[PDB]
Amino acid sequence: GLFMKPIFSQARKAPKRVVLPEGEEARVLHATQELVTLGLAKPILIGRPNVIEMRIQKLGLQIKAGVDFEIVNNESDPRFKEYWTEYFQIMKRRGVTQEQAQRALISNPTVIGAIMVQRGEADAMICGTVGDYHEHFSVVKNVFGYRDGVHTAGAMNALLLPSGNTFIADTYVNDEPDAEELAEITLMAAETVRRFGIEPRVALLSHSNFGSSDCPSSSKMRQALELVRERAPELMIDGEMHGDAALVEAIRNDRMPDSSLKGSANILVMPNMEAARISYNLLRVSSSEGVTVGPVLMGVAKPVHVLTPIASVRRIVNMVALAVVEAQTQPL
Amino acid sequence: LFMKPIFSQARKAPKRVVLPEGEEARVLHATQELVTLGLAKPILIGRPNVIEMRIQKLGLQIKAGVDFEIVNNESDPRFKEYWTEYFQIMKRRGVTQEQAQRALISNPTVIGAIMVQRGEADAMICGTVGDYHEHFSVVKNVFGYRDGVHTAGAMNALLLPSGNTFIADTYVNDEPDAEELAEITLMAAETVRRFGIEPRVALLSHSNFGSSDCPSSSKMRQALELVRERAPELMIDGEMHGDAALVEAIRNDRMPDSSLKGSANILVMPNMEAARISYNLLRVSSSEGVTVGPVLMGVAKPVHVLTPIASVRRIVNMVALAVVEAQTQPL
Amino acid sequence: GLFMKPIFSQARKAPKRVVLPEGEEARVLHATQELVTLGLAKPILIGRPNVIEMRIQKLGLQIKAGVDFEIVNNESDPRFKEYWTEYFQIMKRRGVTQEQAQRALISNPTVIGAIMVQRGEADAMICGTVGDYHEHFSVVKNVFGYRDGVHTAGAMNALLLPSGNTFIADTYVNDEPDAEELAEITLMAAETVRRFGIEPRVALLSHSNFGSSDCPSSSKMRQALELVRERAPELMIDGEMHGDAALVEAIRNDRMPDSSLKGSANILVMPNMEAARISYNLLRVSSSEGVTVGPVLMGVAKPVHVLTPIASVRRIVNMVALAVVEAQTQPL
Amino acid sequence: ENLYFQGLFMKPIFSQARKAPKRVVLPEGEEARVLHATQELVTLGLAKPILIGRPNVIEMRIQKLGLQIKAGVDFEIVNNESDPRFKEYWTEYFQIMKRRGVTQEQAQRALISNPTVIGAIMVQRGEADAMICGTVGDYHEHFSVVKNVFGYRDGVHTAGAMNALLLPSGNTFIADTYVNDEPDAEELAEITLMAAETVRRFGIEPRVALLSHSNFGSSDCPSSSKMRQALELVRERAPELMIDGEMHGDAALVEAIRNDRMPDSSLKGSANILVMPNMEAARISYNLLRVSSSEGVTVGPVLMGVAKPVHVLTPIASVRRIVNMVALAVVEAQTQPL
Amino acid sequence: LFMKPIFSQARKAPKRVVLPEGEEARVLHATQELVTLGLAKPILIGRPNVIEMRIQKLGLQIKAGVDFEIVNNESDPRFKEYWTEYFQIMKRRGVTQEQAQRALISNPTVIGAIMVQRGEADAMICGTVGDYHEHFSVVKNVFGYRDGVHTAGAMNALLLPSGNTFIADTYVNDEPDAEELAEITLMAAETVRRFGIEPRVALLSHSNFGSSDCPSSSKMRQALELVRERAPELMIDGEMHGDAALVEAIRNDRMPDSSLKGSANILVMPNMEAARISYNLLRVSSSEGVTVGPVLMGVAKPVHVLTPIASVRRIVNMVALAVVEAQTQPL
Amino acid sequence: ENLYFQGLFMKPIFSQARKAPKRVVLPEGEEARVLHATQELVTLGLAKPILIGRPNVIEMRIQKLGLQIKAGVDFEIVNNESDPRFKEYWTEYFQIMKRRGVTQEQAQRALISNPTVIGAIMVQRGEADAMICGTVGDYHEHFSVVKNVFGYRDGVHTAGAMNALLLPSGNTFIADTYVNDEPDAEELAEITLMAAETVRRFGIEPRVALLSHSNFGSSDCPSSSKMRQALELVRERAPELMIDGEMHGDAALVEAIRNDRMPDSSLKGSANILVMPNMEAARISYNLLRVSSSEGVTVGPVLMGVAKPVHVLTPIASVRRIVNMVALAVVEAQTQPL
Repeated sequence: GLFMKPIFSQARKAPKRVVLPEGEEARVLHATQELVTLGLAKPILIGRPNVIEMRIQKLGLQIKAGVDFEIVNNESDPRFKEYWTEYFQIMKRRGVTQEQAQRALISNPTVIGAIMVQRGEADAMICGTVGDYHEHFSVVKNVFGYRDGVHTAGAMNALLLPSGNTFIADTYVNDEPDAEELAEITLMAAETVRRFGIEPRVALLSHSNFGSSDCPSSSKMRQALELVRERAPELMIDGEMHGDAALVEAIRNDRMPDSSLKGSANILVMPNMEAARISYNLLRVSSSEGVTVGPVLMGVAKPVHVLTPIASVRRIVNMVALAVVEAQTQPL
Repeated sequence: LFMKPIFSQARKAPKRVVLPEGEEARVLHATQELVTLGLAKPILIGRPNVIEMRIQKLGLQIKAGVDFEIVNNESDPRFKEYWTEYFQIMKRRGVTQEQAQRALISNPTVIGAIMVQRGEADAMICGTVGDYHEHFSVVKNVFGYRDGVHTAGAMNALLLPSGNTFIADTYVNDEPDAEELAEITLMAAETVRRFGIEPRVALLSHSNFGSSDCPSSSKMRQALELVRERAPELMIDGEMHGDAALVEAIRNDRMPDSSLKGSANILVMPNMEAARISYNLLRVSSSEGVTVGPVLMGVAKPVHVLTPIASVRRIVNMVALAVVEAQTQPL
Repeated sequence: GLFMKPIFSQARKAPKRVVLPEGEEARVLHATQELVTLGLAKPILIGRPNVIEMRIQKLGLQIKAGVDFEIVNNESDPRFKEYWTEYFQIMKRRGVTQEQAQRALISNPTVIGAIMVQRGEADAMICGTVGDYHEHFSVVKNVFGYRDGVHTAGAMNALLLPSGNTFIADTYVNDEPDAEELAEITLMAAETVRRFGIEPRVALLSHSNFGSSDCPSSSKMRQALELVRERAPELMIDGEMHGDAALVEAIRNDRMPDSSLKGSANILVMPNMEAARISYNLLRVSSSEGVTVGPVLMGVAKPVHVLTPIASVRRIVNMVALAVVEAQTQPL
Repeated sequence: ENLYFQGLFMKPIFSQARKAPKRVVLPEGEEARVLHATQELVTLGLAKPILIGRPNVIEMRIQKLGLQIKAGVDFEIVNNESDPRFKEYWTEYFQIMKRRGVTQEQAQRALISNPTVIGAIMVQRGEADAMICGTVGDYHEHFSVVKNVFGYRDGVHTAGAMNALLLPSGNTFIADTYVNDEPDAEELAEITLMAAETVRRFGIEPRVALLSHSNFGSSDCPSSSKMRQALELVRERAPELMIDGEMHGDAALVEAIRNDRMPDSSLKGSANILVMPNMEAARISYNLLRVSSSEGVTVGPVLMGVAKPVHVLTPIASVRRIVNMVALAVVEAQTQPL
Repeated sequence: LFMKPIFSQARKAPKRVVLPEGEEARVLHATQELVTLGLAKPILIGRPNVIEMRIQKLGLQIKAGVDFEIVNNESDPRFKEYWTEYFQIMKRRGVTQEQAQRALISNPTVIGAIMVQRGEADAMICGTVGDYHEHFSVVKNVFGYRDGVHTAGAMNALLLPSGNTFIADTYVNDEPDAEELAEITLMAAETVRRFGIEPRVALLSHSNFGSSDCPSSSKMRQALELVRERAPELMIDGEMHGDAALVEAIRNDRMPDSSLKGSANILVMPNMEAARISYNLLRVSSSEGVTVGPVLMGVAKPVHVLTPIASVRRIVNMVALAVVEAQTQPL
Repeated sequence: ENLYFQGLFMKPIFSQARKAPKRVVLPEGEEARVLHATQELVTLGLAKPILIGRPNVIEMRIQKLGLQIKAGVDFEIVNNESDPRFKEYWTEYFQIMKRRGVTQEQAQRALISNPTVIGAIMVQRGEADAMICGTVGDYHEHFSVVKNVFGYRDGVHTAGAMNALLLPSGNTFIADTYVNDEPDAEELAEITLMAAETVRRFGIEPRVALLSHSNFGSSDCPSSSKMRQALELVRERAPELMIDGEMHGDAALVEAIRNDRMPDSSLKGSANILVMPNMEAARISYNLLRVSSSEGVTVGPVLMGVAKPVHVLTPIASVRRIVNMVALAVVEAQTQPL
């Protein structure tokens, strides 16, 4: 994960305030300790100070409130009225009553952190250590919106594979994206990887090997590729192709000797989420050797990432680090 | 090697297997290895001169009419009996008498399927050249489905860190319905029993135990229900993440009392796209050699369609399976 | 050379009362004179007696309202209440108010005729010398309904091609019938020709020659065949095939040597009404020799036929004759 | 003029091919019917024929039929199982079809077992001027090779087939009978203009009718509307062209019938181009009309909208047609394709 | 009453109004009131025999030829020009010369519409007999939509406790799309301006400001975006419950910033079912009474289609309304 | 009579409740309207209330409202933030929802953070007899939990909500108003039966009318047939029930209007049950009638089909409605759920 090394360095240059809504989690508190020691961020945890301070003394951590990290009590906070008032303003015509907004800013810590970032009291947020992705992504898309020039959002997960470090298409946001949606995700994935210091080498995957099937999926991947070629004529990309051809140049030269994709692709764009998560899932527990980033959320208008319940202390740290560099420039 | 049981069972009662790509370097290399180990009595299709010429250039010992039989796709007296039968089958399916005559000359798979169907051959291994669907169409049209089975499915094996693993459907159905997934699961489960392995099925989806209400997840859950009634004894559970299927520790944190115990060795997927991309990426990233694949299930005669990038070992293994399949009953 | 000869003969032996809703039409008055002269039917015209008796003079005809043909005055009749009350009893829950039913039985002669036939004050009806086919058909379907065992209606037209007398269905009712509707039409058409004393030899037509295409139009014909063979294993039928394969034995014998169909098919069943009408219209004015019958309505539970506005004086006489025989026997 | 009379419209076509014969490939060069046509083609001096097939099987059949055409003297034979330009051919076919589900291995086989691909590649390379194929097989087997290898003409995004009949009212053309199962409003409008300009070249005035069971708006079916839309698009791009619809077949062919329903119809006399809603109505109508008309046919199926002069025919196509469609294809190599 | 400024403007310039149903009793009472109050110059249609025969039995004082004209549907010297213009309009819409000829004898609404198109009349009031859509078909076909509009809509009035309330669309479109609703809304607002009332619109749904995601509540939200874009001056809000539309305090608790002030007077409905059922149940329940409805909007001539149960008062009120449309422009 | 009178049909419900008071869970225990309602319930001896919320906040309000009810004495408070049954509660919820996208982690959050789940589990376990909820938020927010935990009654595969208006015609009920958006023929049939059984329990003769914008066939929507197909199912399933349709609202409520259209309808006098084709037409009709009538509501929304005595209310519910709906829910527990 050498690509995380430059991010740790950039984050320490200008540490940013990062909200962590699940502040009573053992994995989150450990990461808060590491982030303070590394000096990459100024952590803001959300929860009951009774449960936070106690579990800190059960795990033996030096971090203390008011000094190393800020605590926001979801059950009591002078900023409550200013928060539910802003959430209502944003969701009043989206099914949220003043009462529904109030309950949210008390028992939904993801909404509290999102509103903090939206107000400007926080510069970034890392959530999803507990729950389901859409429980948290719904809130982030609703409060922050998309960034100028994008009408879709996607998630990218990375795996260290024998062939190299590989990234996978929307693994958690869109179930069956359309050609235009896939095109935007492809550009956002490529832009994200260039920002990690790596050259983007993109493969659009299918069971169709360069036109061998006419199913709507293979057909949508082919449409996606031209849209990408029109908008990014200098980006290394080719498809649609088999997985094996994306990773092994040899297998690809026998099928498309003059494929503009050189070497072994580092970015793999999938046609549907079922193919992406199952591949990502099966690869991680079998063919991978130490993930670094993921799930990387691209296209939201604020620096934010939703994670998964199995997210390790190293991932939370790495994703916070990434989100700080995100807050220094422009959201991914 | 889980193949040994297969090779040994083959060796005891070897059966006639048609290899329609008789002129292929790989098929000749395989024919010699099959005859040395006494696994199958091979029949190759192609030009006898071209086969005998290439047997020489490759330094091979097998000789025709002695170790193997050749069927000249251009010159054979049975030509009239073959196109006549393929026409009887395909006359209402857009195949004319004239098209049926071209078919039994320039399509080795049709020749090879009509052979198996007439009992002049017991099994067939094809696909080392061309598109999977090109060959499968012939196979399905000529042989039809087994009794009680209304769908076909392909299954590929892998040696992953979690042990042997099978993925379906990988080549026949793009978006199989619940009944099709229920039929593929039962077929796959019994196929794995014949290899001498306890079948441990996991139906997969991005959805983890009711987490998503997309049509794919429902499809898998309706599929689980149909498989429960039909096989109360089969170890199966879902719909779940791939990670929970292979790693018990992860599954126990989500669903402690899942009827799936240990690691799942059969992974039934929602769509071909998921099945192949998963397989393709795991095959090159978890290199541990090759065994079986793509194993065809639910066809009335012993037959398997393969890939152009198939190796000599795979052809030898799949022929060996096809022989055991010719004995006993089709998978 | 008249296949109508057997039909007329049987009509003349026991004439039946036939309603002609377009009683004021020139062609219908001519047809009544001819029908009375040939003693085939006891006619019942509908319209203003003032206007019927006037143009019977102007056309120098020798028929009278006393005995020759009974007249039903639509603007005045002592059976008015009983009619609209019956028409309302049928259509009360089908969108027709009492007021709408009272107008129908004054200024819709096809509805008057339909109710008359339903009440048994007439045995058969011929209509559609004016207006659109469905205006008249929907009235006939509503009041009469389908025959027992039948769940659809169909029109059949006749041509003299070189191959012989040749019938086409469905030409006017179902615009795109399903496999089940085609199956019933085929069986109705076979018995209609069998009743004309002709061997029914059926071809289901398509642009697909025995499976050359897998369009949902040709599949429909393939399924219609199965359904027909189960229900009438004696009937001579085959399909789906080209029109040239249906009519020329050599073209078919070369493609399908064991075809159950022999010589020329004399019933051409069509996948859609577009194919049906365009074929007939083009054939009727190109293979123009002469025809006596059509459009022959089938599946309606009373002896009724809807004609076109271009129907000749003989066509009306012919169809009236045919209608008399179903009345004597059972409806087509 | 010559629209009422039999095959007169094809005298200029023979006159123009005789003046400058072009090279025409006949992929099914081992078919008895094709061999007879080559002879008459050589005899009438209409085209320099190029057959694809096994040289032995062709000659054996030339002597068996009693033909005096001689290999290397009257025509050229391209051996499908042997040719020194075999590598150059599969190389160009692969470059066309690499992204369309054809491997390098599959490309090689096609240029040895598919004579229509061999022939298409010949014409695309300029080693032949035209091709006449599909005397054996299915129209779409051949057409999809034609389309893939050649593409459409400029300003055209759909191809169409047109078949001629000699009905009592005169020479009449029907489209689309073989390429599009259900064409959309745009596709129909393109086919119409192609059919119109094809009939112009035959030295006949195009009189188009859009056919339907809907007589000028008597049904609001999806097909009826498509035709009304097609009519507007045609009147936009070709306001000089005589066309009306949508109408019954009888009204299109018989002026008297039409005048009763639409006196002011901009269609005058009898229509000679019948454009239909779907391939089902198109082929059932032609098929029945061809066997029920007593007069014979000359051209069909005329492929329109492809960037090289090519026609795919039917297995029941007579020896005379093969000659008349080659003659047409030669005039098409000179001049422009359609 | 808001009919007084209308009744007044009618007396200024009484115009020619075709009442197709001249043989009906309710239309005959109404035409007497029209000449007495001097609102329109009636042109009734039907058999002059049964008109005078019924004028007497009803006991009326209207002199045929002096007070009102009779156009005999059976015998008229303009017949040939009438079916020709109708044929010129419906020639390509499946109407033959024979059907046109029968239409201009047997369909009074077609006679009426052609008179208005010809200029020989100024407005028409019909629908006192038969289905709404029978008459609308004719009216839509002959006249078409007015400039800038591709949608027609009917609008009924109530007197609820909040005041004069209008509901659309109740008689023309079963399922209007977002753009159709957007157009109906702007027509309904202008019509209500012409009555002298300020348009205060609510787009109704079982969804309250985003609480549901069904395609019909999404349609209403999309319809609002369209009206706000095109007509920023119009007081509108939605989608909301009917109670939120008519009770300031219920709306203020859910949407305090709402651009809608007081109780809405225009209730725009997602479909004809929700509209008619609401109107039907409120009419019988709210009681009181109204002088207008159904008001047709979007058509290129002064025309209005009524219902068979329309009172003698309505025909006079709608005729007067039509006379004002005859001056000025069509609603 | 129970019909045509204000709140008279309710007297037996209070009468019956007083005899055997049951324990009813009020998940919104911190709401003033629920605290007022709790006082009235204790004073009139209708039920043993169990509130849910922060025992601290609740106690401040019982005072800031100057009420006499006391915790542990006149009513019981279940602390959402801390309970000695929390383990078996999240466990029993997990068992129900483990294959419906709920992790053990997600369950634990919910039995602390969602009062309606705590309430649902209490009633299910048998620690409570009934539940009245939905005084805050969206209807479906509460119904989805109620459906998940309790499921349907035997021989019922659909839930339905019914509101009541005193219209000039008399007490009139409308369904479905809050559960199904586009219910099918089968669902409308089960809703009609449940609506009738509920109206009978109130001691009123059920007179049903299936409503449409079609008057007996005037229109062939999918909606019109839906109502016509629902009529067939109901007539077979319950010949005793007075019903007819599809018809306009006016015809439903006013005999003279119905007699003119359909002289011999099965429906006599005035309909008291109006069954609606879609939730859109149902809620809009009710909402506009509730505000335009001068007569107050007594019951609504009455949930039907659930296997436990439960009712989801609106946030605009008055203290009296809650008190009424709790009494109805007590009598359901003493008997069989609706």
